[PDB]
Amino acid sequence: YHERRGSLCSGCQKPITGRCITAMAKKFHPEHFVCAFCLKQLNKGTFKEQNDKPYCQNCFLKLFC
Ligand SMILES: [Zn+2]
Ligand SMILES: [Zn+2]
Repeated sequence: YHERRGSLCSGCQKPITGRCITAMAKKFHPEHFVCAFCLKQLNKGTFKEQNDKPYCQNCFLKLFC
């Protein structure tokens, strides 16, 4: 069986069995947590956020700078 809950991946509304990203309290499957700009892919390890949405540090560095 998985863990106790699994945390729903914001966007999937389904538990995250395995690694899990935690944004503004919103979770995301480590593969569904993408940049709210290019939507290519994203990781809390080095992402950024603006207007309440994720953005790769390179993106934020491109949008915010
Ligand atoms: Zn998901
Ligand atoms: Zn991006």
